[PDB]
Amino acid sequence: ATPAYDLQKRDANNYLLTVSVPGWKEEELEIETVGGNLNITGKHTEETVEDQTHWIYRGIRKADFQLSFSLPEHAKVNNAKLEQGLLLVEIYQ
Amino acid sequence: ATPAYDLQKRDANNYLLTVSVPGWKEEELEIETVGGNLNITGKHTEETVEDQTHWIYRGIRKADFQLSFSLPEHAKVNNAKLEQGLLLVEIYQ
Repeated sequence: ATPAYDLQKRDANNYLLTVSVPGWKEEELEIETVGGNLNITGKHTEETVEDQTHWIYRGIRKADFQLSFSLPEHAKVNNAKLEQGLLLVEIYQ
Repeated sequence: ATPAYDLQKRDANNYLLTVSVPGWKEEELEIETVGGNLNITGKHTEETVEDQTHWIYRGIRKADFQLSFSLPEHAKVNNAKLEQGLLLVEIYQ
């Protein structure tokens, strides 16, 4: 199960990547540009003991992921903002 | 497609409802207690013209929903906090 995402083109030299990451903290998320690819990695935290009695129902699943997007030469990631359970990454030519 | 949720029991007189609502704004969300049921309604905003050329890929779907939970008599909703794409509702006996 990989996060849903959207990819938009704001114009020909710009892209906006939106990744659905509800419940993810900034420290669990990493973005890096390596060998011309943009890698977005979610590594969900060191486990926690969970009393299964306290859990009545668990419909929300959170699993580590890695998304990879080839960047056109010579594209740069300008910012990555985490807001409202969404990771927004602007990619500029 | 209804939002995923979790339901936890913090102890016997307390519950925590967590609803996955990434990208939802506070103005699109409503919680109300009516006839002993807790109703959580998401009504996604007045449409916007969307240039389908700007959309390369749209994996993130956002659809209006309504979740309903019977409250034990005499339970109250203490707060509803929207944070990190999650709606957290504490329900107290």
